[PDB]
Amino acid sequence: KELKVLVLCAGSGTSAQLANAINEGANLTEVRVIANSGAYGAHYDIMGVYDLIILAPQVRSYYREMKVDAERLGIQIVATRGMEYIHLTKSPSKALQFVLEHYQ
Repeated sequence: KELKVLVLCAGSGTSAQLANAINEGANLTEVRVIANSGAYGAHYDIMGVYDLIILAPQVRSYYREMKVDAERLGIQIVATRGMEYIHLTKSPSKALQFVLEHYQ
């Protein structure tokens, strides 16, 4: 199966920056990964479709509660901080590596 990644932000659209980087890295490297983006709060019914959910910096405060929500489905959850996240958005290769290192 293709690895399914959801990047969530607080609605600024910053999540799309990381989804795009992941997808470009996946495409160029020819690895089976797709990333989508969305707003935190639109995810409660769709989260089970995904294997890995990445919180953008501005939704880091929801990490603990999202981990509890993830526990019934065994979804991997990762939170990011600002400098880390922005560096990933600028590097498809690093963005892809980040995804895979968080889904071993």
